[PDB]
This record gives sequence, structure tokens and C-alpha cells, in this order.
Amino acid sequence: GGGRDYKDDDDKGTMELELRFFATFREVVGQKSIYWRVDDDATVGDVLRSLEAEYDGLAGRLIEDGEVKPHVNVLKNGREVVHLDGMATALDDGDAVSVFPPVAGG
Repeated sequence: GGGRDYKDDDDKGTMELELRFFATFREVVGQKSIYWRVDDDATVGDVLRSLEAEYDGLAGRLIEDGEVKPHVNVLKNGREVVHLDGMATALDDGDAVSVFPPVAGG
């Protein structure tokens, strides 16, 4: 079989995630919570990787050097993945990835 099956219906193995945006990231998307369709294997890092490919207002500020970003507050089922694996935590179907832009910690 061929690759790229990032849709609903038929075999594809894509899951659906509630991507909750807050602060700057919220007004960029213009939406405070959405439901995206990525593959089941795709994790929080792939999600924000793809998010900038859509939104110019998210470009660069959600990826730093292949990880999420210093000071950016990104979450996963309410658990802020900056304290754990940001790029590849545990993303399953019906989940909720919450995101906040990088905070001035000095």
C-alpha cells in the first residue's frame, strides 16, 4: 500500500486530537480548541511541526532545533510536556494537546 492517508474513512490509522490554543497561539489560529486528524503514530512534536505549515503566525515559534522550544508551555491531556517528552510523549485518539506561547521568564 501507499503512504499519506491523513483523512477519515477506509484503512489509514489516523487519530483525532483536541488542539487547544491559548494567548498569542490562540489568536493566530483564531480558535481556542479544534480537532485535527493526524496519524496514530504522530506525536505532539509532529502536531506542532504540521501546525506551522498551516499557520504563518505559528512559524518557527513552536519548534526549536527539533524539540518544542525554550519557555513555550505545551501540554498533553493537561500534563505540560515541557517537564517530560515534548516531541514524543503518548498521543492517543480523542486526546487534548493544550499550547501556550513562550513566556518571559526573566
